[PDB]
Amino acid sequence: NPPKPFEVHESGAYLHGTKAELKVGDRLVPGRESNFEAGRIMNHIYITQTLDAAVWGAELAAGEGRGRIFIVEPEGAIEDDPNVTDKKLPGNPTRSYRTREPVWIVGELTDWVGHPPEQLAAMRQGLEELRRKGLAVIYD
Ligand SMILES: CO[C@H]1/C=C/O[C@@]2(C)Oc3c(C)c(O)c4c(O)c(c(/C=N/N5CCN(C)CC5)c(O)c4c3C2=O)NC(=O)/C(C)=C\C=C\[C@H](C)[C@H](O)[C@@H](C)[C@@H](O)[C@@H](C)[C@H](OC(C)=O)[C@@H]1C
Ligand SMILES: Nc1[nH]c2ccc(Cl)cc2c(=O)c1-c1ccccc1
Repeated sequence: NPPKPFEVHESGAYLHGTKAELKVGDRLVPGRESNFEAGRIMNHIYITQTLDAAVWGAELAAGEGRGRIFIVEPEGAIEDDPNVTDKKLPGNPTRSYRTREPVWIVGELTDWVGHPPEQLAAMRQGLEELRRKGLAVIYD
C-alpha cells in the first residue's frame, strides 16, 4: 500500500516504524538511543496513526535490518509530537504522537511499500544539511 501523506486508516490503530526485530507480545519501555542523535536517551516512544509517517519511521530508523511497521497499544497517555505539530503546517496532520509510558506490540503490517528511493534520499540529504548547519533541533 503506497503511503498517501496525512492519510489515516479506518482502524485509527497506532503504528510504529522501526528496524528493531520486535515481536507480538513484546512490552517496550521508553529510554532507547535516538535514531537522530548518537548517545541521546529518549523520554518517549513515537507512534503514528498515518501509514505515511510509519513508513518514514521504518526507512529513517537506525540499523542494518529492513524497515518494519508494528501495530502498538500504549499503556498510558499520548500527546501531539512537537517535532511535526505546528512546525510548518498547523496542527498534526501526520497524526504523530508520543508517550512517556510503555507500549505493547500487538501485530505487524506486512503489505506496505516504502517511498520511491529519490524521495528517501532527498529526506536523508535534507536532514544531513540541517545537521551540518546546526539547524537539526530535536524535541524530546
Ligand atoms: C511524521 O514526520 C515525518 C514525515 C512527514 O511528512 C511530511 C509530509 O509532513 C511534514 C511536516 C508536517 C513537517 O512539520 C515537517 C518538518 O517540520 C520537517 C521536515 C524535514 N524535511 N526536510 C527534508 C528536505 N528539506 C528541504 C529539509 C528538511 C519535513 O519533511 C516535514 C514534513 C514532511 O515531509 N522539519 C524540518 O524542516 C526541520 C527544520 C527540522 C527537523 C527536525 C527533526 C530531525 C525531525 O523532526 C525528526 C525527529 C522527525 O520528526 C522527522 C524526520 C519525521 O520523521 C518521522 C519518522 O517522524 C518526518 C518529517
Ligand atoms: N520519530 C522519532 N522522533 C524522535 C524524536 C526525538 C528523538 Cl530524541 C528521537 C526520535 C526518534 O528516534 C524517532 C524515530 C525515528 C525512526 C523510527 C522510530 C523513531
